[PDB]
Amino acid sequence: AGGKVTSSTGIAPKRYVYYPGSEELGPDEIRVIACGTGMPTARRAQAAAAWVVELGNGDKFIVDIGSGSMANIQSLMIPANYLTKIFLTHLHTDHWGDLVSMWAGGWTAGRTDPLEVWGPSGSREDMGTKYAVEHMLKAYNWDYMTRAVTINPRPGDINVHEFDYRALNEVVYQENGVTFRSWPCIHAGDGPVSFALEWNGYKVVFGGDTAPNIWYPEYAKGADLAIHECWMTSDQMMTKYNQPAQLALRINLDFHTSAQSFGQIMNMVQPRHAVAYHFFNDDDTRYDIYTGVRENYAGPLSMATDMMVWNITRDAVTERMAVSPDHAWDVAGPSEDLAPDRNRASEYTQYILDGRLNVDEANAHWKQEFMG
Amino acid sequence: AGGKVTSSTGIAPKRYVYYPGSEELGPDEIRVIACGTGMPTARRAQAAAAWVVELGNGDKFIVDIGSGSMANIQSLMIPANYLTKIFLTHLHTDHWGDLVSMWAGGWTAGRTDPLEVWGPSGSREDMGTKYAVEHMLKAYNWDYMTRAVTINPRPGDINVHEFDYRALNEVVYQENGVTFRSWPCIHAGDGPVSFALEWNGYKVVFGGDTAPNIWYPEYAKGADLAIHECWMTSDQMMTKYNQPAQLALRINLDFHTSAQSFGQIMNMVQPRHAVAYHFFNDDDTRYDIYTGVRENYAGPLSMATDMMVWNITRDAVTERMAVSPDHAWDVAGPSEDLAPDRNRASEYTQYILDGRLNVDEANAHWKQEFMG
Amino acid sequence: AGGKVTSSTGIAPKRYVYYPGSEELGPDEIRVIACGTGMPTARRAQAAAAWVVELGNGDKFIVDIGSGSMANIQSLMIPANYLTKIFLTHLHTDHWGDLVSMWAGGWTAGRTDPLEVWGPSGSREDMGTKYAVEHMLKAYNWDYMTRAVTINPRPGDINVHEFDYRALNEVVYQENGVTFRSWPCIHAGDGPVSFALEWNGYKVVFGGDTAPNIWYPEYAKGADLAIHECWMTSDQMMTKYNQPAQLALRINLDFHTSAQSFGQIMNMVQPRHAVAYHFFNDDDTRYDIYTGVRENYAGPLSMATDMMVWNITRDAVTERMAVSPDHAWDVAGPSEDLAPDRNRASEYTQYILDGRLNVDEANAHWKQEFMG
Amino acid sequence: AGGKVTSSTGIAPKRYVYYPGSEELGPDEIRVIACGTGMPTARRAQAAAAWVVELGNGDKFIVDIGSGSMANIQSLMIPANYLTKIFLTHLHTDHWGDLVSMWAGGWTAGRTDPLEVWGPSGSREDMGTKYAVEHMLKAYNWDYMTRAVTINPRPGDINVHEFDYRALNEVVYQENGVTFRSWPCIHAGDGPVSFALEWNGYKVVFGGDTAPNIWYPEYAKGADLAIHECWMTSDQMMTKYNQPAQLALRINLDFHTSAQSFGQIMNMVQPRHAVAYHFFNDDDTRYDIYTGVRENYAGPLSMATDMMVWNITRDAVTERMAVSPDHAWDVAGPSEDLAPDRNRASEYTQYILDGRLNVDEANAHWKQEFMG
Ligand SMILES: [Zn+2]
Ligand SMILES: [Zn+2]
Ligand SMILES: [Zn+2]
Ligand SMILES: [Zn+2]
Ligand SMILES: [Zn+2]
Ligand SMILES: [Zn+2]
Ligand SMILES: [Zn+2]
Ligand SMILES: [Zn+2]
Repeated sequence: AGGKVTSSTGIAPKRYVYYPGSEELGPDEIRVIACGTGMPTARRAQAAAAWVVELGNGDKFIVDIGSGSMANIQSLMIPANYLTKIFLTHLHTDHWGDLVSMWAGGWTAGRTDPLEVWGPSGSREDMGTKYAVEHMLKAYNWDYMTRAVTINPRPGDINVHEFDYRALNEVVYQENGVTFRSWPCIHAGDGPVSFALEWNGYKVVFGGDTAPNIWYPEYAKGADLAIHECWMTSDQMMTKYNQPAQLALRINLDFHTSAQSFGQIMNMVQPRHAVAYHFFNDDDTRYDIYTGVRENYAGPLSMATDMMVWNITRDAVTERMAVSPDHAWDVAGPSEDLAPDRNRASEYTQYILDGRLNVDEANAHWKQEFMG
Repeated sequence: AGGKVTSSTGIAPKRYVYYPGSEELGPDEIRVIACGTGMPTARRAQAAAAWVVELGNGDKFIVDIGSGSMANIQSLMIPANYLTKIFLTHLHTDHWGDLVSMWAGGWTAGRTDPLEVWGPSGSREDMGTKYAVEHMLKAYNWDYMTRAVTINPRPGDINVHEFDYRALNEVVYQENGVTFRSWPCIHAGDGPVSFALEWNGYKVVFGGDTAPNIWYPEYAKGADLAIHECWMTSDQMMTKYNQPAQLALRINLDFHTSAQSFGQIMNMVQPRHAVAYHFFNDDDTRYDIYTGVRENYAGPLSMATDMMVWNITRDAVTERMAVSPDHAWDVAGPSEDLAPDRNRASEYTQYILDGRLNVDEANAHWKQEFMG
Repeated sequence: AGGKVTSSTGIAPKRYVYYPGSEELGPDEIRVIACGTGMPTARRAQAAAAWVVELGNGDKFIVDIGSGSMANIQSLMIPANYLTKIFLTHLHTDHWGDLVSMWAGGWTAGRTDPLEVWGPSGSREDMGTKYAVEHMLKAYNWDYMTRAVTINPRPGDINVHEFDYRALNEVVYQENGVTFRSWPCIHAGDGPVSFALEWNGYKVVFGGDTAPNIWYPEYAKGADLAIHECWMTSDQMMTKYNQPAQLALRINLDFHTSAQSFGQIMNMVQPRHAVAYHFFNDDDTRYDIYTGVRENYAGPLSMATDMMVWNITRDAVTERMAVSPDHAWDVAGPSEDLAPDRNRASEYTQYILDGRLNVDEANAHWKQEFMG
Repeated sequence: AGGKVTSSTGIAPKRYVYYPGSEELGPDEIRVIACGTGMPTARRAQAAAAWVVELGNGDKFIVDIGSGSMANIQSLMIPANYLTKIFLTHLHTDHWGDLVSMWAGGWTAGRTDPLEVWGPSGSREDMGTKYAVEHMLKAYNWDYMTRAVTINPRPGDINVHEFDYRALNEVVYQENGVTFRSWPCIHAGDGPVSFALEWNGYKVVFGGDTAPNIWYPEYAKGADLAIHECWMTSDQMMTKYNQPAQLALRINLDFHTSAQSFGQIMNMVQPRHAVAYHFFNDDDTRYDIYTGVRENYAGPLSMATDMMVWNITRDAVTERMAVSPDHAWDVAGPSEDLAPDRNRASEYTQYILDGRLNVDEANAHWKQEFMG
């Protein structure tokens, strides 16, 4: 498997696994990493929905950042300054729960710029992305204020770009040769969208969540990589959640995209490569889902799980697994020492600072060796 | 290792690892599980701070619920309706980041009662837990409002019990023979606290985060199990965070509790068993932290990592690892049907319902087979 | 998932994963665990072929014990004295490589009876199981003779029960109402067999390795659980091994059982449950293998991987995953202390015993403390 | 942690983990990977003893190849033809049990040259390495003869270089500017040795197994990397194996090298870096073993577990963890395939070949697609 090894002390070429941080990205290349593929029910094997897109022109994007996904993002060895642009398909916790963790961790770990967040509006102000992030920053005000005591607050801001969720395939970002368009999803209530990323002859579609709709098959047509929700079977709903049959059947027809519907949809789209996600990917669930899909779609398919990676180039769309460090660490970026705002008042009161314990004797031994 | 097997077809007794869901809790026993032991930097091997406490009277509490920790809590096979009470030591993201995932996950998992959260005030209103949780719920208003259309909203409520952070070892909870007391910490800014849980002659101490203070040594004294922050060494601050020598030194003295400070503290406390946490627990980090602690403390010690478990009985405090499913699922509890509230408006507009794709043909096959 | 929980302090019933050592085996129940499902190419995800069968009457058997598999066998928390009976399908390293690990490990771990091995003859004496194990014992004579100085040697014996590979579904083992039968396979050269285990109205078939043959579909018929070789695709041979097309084609026709052949076979057998094994079970291999089977077989199917388990009862054959300790330990059983032999010459010469370094000083401190 | 990233599309330099196959080895550099660190008791966390050594001149050696270690060796993406030279410290199953898996899997992984094995004599012919390997090859006669019909059998050979176990520090290998020296161990019976590898001004010492001896501290002096056995504490012997105190005490004096003896030895040796191995490296064992080493030795130390890696340079010896694929595959080398000799007997009878099942129909469909 992998490229032929030509040499005893050299590097193995075209490796059968993707080791994050080991492979340069070609100027006509895209890398997409599934940093979460699961559900609002949490699990070590699957973080909630998250995707990292890396373009050969050096731009990077996170599309969705659900609960748990930061552990996988952080295993990528990408500096925090290269991941400042996040697109949200919808405001479910399994699609933006870890925004706070990228916000606070990336700032404790030297992001110098503010985060930038694109997400949809709702039917009214309290149902949209601008309200959502504004209240998230208030929810975390203690964190924000205490950390801004010692770190310039500028990376602590979130610049929100809200767009009309009703818009049919309209441009929502246009920068440095890169476009995103959105269209609507049919999912729990008005607001949710899917995205298409256009750059340099490629199209990458992030379906978010939806029941099957008329918009996706139209605006996703001919994508290099087409991502779409694909649900657990009605039999699995009966077995895993003890649903009675009526309600089990309806989940796969009214509320979600069935495996058989996902097949219908990607048959219409004819992408280079289709990606099914948002099911629990276990030894007793996956096979009936892949069969549901094969009933109607025959093209190349990935059955997504965490740390699956796609390399998009002119000749091929290639699926591999990323082999990344469980014991992850922050990895430094180029950026320069950004200064705290020393007008910032302390958030301690003297009542608390009065309780400091004297540990001089306990610490003298290691201090003296370390200062030596 | 473990209890001796007595029969071919029987159960292996006193198993050398804890398999969650497989062991009865006796009436004079406590089980504590580390569901997060790490940092604001995410990694698959260590979720951020979270502790599950189970008492032999049937009460269960969560103390802290940091980013990523829900994946570990969910692997315990405890119905979400048994984990409704949550204690927060402070409002850093690595201590309450997964409250949202508990709130949303727990409600798709059929929690039927509101969450109940105890945490500290701050030095003004927008720095305490009541303000934080109230704005967390607004931040997720789309999630809340769309979910309540389909699921009775009573479980989607959060009753916050905000207590005075300034109070010195006061009761913040007292029910069914169980007491929680709080005292302050010194950490980033006013608000953070440590807890002591008292029940049936046991005392369990959850230190949260702090620089060394005069209160913990006094109010944790004699604990069966005492947990306290234990920082990565100043050499590791240089190696890993390429810090200059000066700021590397000050981290372990001013901002955080060094391993040597932790040993001094636990030497003052004389617990049956001390627990060091909140450091990256790796092959090249753990041993110098251990050595620092042993400079000043000789008693029983656990170097925390995720899914470590302590069983506290009259005769012993035992450390084990928990071996739990990575492919976790919600497990059902005994509660029942909440009679959904009819008085909730749909959050769809006709404009979005009009987009539904006809998928009758694609689904007819599985659909007619299933309806057997 | 799993049984409904009834009690805060109780055990979760009918758990959705199998924790080895945690479940009582009923009198009319069988448990089968895949302790290896892989190839002669090694890999942490998949040990080479091995199966553990546990019967409700207390009897346990290993069928195949390939390289790597003892790590999975050891995770089951089953005392060494309960696993003294081993059946080999054939004499490839990936089917008996860890026999020597069981022999040596289970003797240093208080096995007190000799191992018992059943395996096939070959066309001549040096091509059968008796010859193979006789020479395995000679290969490890240093390990044998040195161990026998300090441990009673009786359990270091291996009693081989060689049976006629040519026989057509004839008994090779009969004891305590348990029968094994053998029939031939077509695999590299004369010798390899498949087994059926009969007990208490159950039939479990262990296919071993073969190209498709007329015997398996006839003699496996109606099995409760039927295991058979199922090969990676001819396309996968070109991608993964760089086979030129024509050789890749013959591999799934002449030498191995194709996924499509596997499905024909199981269509003829009509087992209550089929098991495909002995392919690399990866995110980019498994789905086309499963499609292959489903071209011709529609019944219950497991795509085996390591630590998969089947529970066989009158009502159901259930597939689960086993969640087992990675940091495994031997667990003691109810045997009795066996007496060493003093008619045993030391394997040391004075030349070596004279090399001992005095270490009394370095060991003084711990030594004094331990003796109180 | 690790080196500073300088571009979005480029390669993370001096990575904090070692990804096998991702890094150039320099002309004055050595890489050592622990491919097994455990015991005769099997465990997924720890294969039995094995070491891979990659020299900057491009030579590679395996020192010990214990049960289970080939899963770790195969994760290094090194062509089988580069790993033909194997040194054994002694003939316990946990130091050479996976030789048969290197012999058989390596040969089908592509090795074209014989294996070459160096190991000690014993006190008589039947206690030596030559006898051991000649009888291992007879044990796998069925595998060898059946495989050799389909191949040139040249790679199936194993040439043994047996050397006297009694020799003090004498050359047993001297080739291409690499030297190995052996000297004796005190372990179970006459015969075990330790090795030193010298190349290009560096020295690496593989202790194997021993009770403490006068030869290791003399001939290992000044090593860049010194590896020695270091046993679990006597309290751990009582807790984990239920040894009575007296027997537990002696295990760490008479039979094995205690943690404290290990520290004295490494104190005497003064290596650039010491490695302790051959203990169960668990959350509840490793801290008491480390402390034992630290009573007597305070130089750089590694507490081995599996897939620990050392890079040796002039200016440093860096410990890292390797992050390698669990779903490993063979990787092809330059070595080109050879001409057989149309002259070996088939091992099939027509009795067996007449049992082939006609699967033409079930396979015709995929067969057609493939023949494009
Ligand atoms: Zn959603
Ligand atoms: Zn979702
Ligand atoms: Zn904090
Ligand atoms: Zn914290
Ligand atoms: Zn075979
Ligand atoms: Zn095989
Ligand atoms: Zn040994
Ligand atoms: Zn050994």
